[PDB]
Formats: sequence, structure tokens, C-alpha cells
Amino acid sequence: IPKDSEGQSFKLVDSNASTLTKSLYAYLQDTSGRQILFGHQHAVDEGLTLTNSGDRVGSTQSEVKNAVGDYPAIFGWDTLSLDGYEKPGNEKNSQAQNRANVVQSMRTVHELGGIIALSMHPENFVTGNQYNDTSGDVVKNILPDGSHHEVFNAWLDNIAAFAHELTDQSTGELIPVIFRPFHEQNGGWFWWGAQTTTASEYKALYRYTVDYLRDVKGVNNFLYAFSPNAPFDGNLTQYLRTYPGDQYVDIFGLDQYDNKANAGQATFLNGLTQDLAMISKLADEKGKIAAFTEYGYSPQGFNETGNYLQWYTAVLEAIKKDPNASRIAYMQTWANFGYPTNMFVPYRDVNGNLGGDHELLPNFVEFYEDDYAAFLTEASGWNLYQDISTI
Ligand SMILES: C[As](C)(=O)[O-]
Repeated sequence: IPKDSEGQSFKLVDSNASTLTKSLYAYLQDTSGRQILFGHQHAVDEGLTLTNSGDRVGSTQSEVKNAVGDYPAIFGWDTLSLDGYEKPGNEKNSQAQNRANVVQSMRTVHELGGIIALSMHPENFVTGNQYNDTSGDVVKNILPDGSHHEVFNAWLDNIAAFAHELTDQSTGELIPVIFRPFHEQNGGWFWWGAQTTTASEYKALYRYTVDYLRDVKGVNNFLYAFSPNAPFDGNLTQYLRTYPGDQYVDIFGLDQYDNKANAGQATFLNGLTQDLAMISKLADEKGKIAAFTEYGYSPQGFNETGNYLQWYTAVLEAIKKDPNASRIAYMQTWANFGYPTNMFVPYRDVNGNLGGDHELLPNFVEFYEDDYAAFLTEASGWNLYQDISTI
């Protein structure tokens, strides 16, 4: 993985992005067309094979590691952790204690050499319910001229507090985070989605988030990912309907899951080649990065048995075969919270209590063994750009 981007300069959303943030951005540019980094949400604290207790703060156990012998390159968490709703947070902890827990777990992974991606599922600021309550006209309400504006700033304030605490203890360096505001916004299953929010309210919301964190709060350790939900039938207009603009996006992504009952089929794989080719061309002419920001067997995970057994390699093949699509920088699958709806990475039965290895394991091993699929050891060096310049 050659340091082609070393000594170069890049238009980042944050012209004042920190050394390791710039370095990560350069590396993502350089890996493009050479290898795709594999990511996993809750890579160190959710899995059937994990044996550590409680909130799992600073865990180095990993479903994927138990499965194939190395960690993913990219370690995912959500803002829900800061609020105590997902590990390593806990609703019985103080907010500051939850923020310490998240900082600790990400420190540990940084020390392993991993890259951090932070998704968000913010509460419904209007109703006090969660991301999935779409009522209340939330976005209009949390924008500068809305009545819930200050409650949303306060939430961003805790994100900012988190970001400034997230430093490497042995170097003093800020740990970079790939941050993804308000995803799958063309869908209508989140309160910021298109059934409840105008394209133009969305654009405003995305820009505000960036402007507030970067300029008001001084967060310098974020890269910004924009990720509508596929399929797009290769229609870029549908993809860009909510685009906040060149100055607000570092990474073009898309989210796409297959069908649980009948995965691995032509339609899905072809649409994936087509839509990844599309955002890769968009990234190219814009001088940005493209990524498969969420993918998985289905929105309800894979089956206990009777899966399409070639799934992992079939997905990687659909990407590899296309000169544009194969330039994506990473692809990340979801958290193994458990059956019936949250199994994404197959397990190796290392504790001897799951009734044997999962039927998808052999193909997940092949996917891992593909030279184009980069896990943690393949992604080392990401942090080694010294001389990368901004705007
Ligand atoms: C796992 As999701 C709520 O980011 O589709």
C-alpha cells in the first residue's frame, strides 16, 4: 500500500483536520483500487462468542477475530453508546461515565491499529422516543429557527465533548472518527427521513451539524460520510436529492442489505455493482472517497441455517468485477446483537456452546482470504502520513 498521497493536499470538509484525520483520509484515497477495508459494528463488544462481562469496556475480544483470526480494519459504534443505550455505555452510568467508557473502548481499538467509524441514531428530540419514531416534525424543530433547537445543540455538545476527549494516550494525538450524519435519509424509517423531512430541510440539517461541530465546537478529528439507502437503479439524481454540497462531504456512501429469504441473486448483486459504480464515479470527478457504508445479508441479518452459502464472496465479486465499483475504500457490516434479527458475521464456536460453527463461516473465511479484502493487519500504515495538506 504505497504512500502516493504523502506530501499532497486534499480538500477536506475540515481544513483544520488533525494529523491522524488527514492521514486516514490520505490512506483511504490510496487504498482505493488496491484493497477494500472491512468494517464491523460493535466489533469488540457484541457477538455470540464473546465471553467478557457487563458493558465490555476496553474489550479486545471480537466475533470476527474468533471467526478468521484477525480483527476487521474498521470498528463501528453508534452515538447511542454516549447515551447509555448500547455498549460500552449503560443507562445506570452517569453521562460522563458513559462518555469515558466509549473513549476507553475506542482508545483500545486505536492501540490495536483499528479505524473508528461512528454512526448516529439520535432520539426524537420532539417526542422523547427514539430514531424510529418519525412524528413531531423533528428536523424543522431542531434547525436554528425551531423551538427544539437548543436541545439538539446540547446533544451535539456531548458529541463534541466526546471528540475532544478521544486522544491517543501514548502520542497525544486526536483519534480520527469517520462520522456519518443522518443516514438512509431517502427512506422514511428515521425521523430525518424523506417522509417527514424536505430535501431542503435535510440539506440544512447536514450543513448545520458540520458547521456546529467544526466551527462552534472546534472538532477537528472528524471525516464526514453522506450515505443514502440503495437501490438507486444507477440514477444519481435520486442519490443527490439531499446532497448538502461539496464543502460538507468527505465520503460518498450507500447502505444496502440483501433479502433474508432469498439472498445472493442476480438482481441484488447487479444493482450493487451498478450503484457502487455510480458513487465511485461521483467520488472520482469530485476528488472524494466512495464506500459501502452499511451492507449485510439482510436488515434482519442471516438465517440460522439455509442461507445462500456463497454470500460474502458473491458480494465482493460483484464489486471487484467493475473498474469503478472496485475503487470503493471500505465496506462495513452490522452488529451481532443476536438472533432473530441481528446476526451479520458468522461465528466460529470457540467456546463450544453454540452447537458448532455457523454454516456461513467457510465463505466468510474465503472472503477474508481474498487479497482485495483488507482486515486489521492489511490496514496498518493508515496512520503513517506526516505531510498531508488541506484545501
Ligand atoms: C442498522 As441501521 C438502523 O444504521 O440500518
